[PDB]
Amino acid sequence: MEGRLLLLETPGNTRMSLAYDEAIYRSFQYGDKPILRFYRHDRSVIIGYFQVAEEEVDLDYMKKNGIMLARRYTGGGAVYHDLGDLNFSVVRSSDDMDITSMFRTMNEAVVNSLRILGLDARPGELNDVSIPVNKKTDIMAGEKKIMGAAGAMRKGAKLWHAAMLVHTDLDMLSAVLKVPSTRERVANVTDFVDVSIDEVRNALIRGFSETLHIDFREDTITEKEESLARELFDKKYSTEEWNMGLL
Ligand SMILES: Nc1ncnc2c1ncn2[C@@H]1O[C@H](COP(=O)(O)OP(=O)(O)OP(=O)(O)O)[C@@H](O)[C@H]1O
Ligand SMILES: [Mg+2]
Repeated sequence: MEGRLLLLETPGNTRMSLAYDEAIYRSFQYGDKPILRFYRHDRSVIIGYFQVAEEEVDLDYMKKNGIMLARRYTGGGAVYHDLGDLNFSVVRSSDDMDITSMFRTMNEAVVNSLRILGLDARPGELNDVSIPVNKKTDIMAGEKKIMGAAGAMRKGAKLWHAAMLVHTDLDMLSAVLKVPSTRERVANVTDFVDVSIDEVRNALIRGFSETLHIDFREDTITEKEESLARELFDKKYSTEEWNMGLL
């Protein structure tokens, strides 16, 4: 019932940030304390594990506006992040491989969280990874998408991470990601309520704590975890074969 709240970031370096995630996920052993990580990324585009960089983004537009190109451990679509986006991930013990339940429980915690801020949201309905919005892995505010999520599961452990749009540049996001309006399909938490990043963070902290019945206490990353992260970074996340999609 005791948990770890990690306010671990790496702005300026999206690739190292993703490395931390896989690091806390891979070092984790069945029975450890649940982990809740909050973090942000500066202007960058993150694609899923099975994606092909040159199939969702124009490497040129990103070379022009200084958008970092990073690829994550989990599948799913391509997203645009900037400091207006509040990313967070949960790592806990797992006794099965049921993906549907993880997303259902996590989305439940997020809904309870935004309620606290007076924002009534709901999870998407469709079971289609290809469609941009209204997926069961998304959280909707009315008809607009405000949060996207992906995850992975292995024997004894599961990972779930999300990206919520608090005050992100919805135009820019639309411009960088190819789909085929999108702009008209997403929205920021602040379109509904005037709240800061921390307020949304503190809201989610209570939400996940109350929903999951886990007392998350601010903690720091461990040497073991930090080492593995540097490891994952140096040998994968900081390489082109991985970020392009060849590794
Ligand atoms: N920072 C963001 N947070 C939430 N949704 C976003 C963000 N940036 C863009 N989007 C919208 O969310 C979509 C994310 O891709 P997709 O719908 O395939 O799954 P996802 O699970 O939300 O991806 P993530 O898990 O967001 O990489 C984009 O195509 C876009 O329409
Ligand atoms: Mg999603």
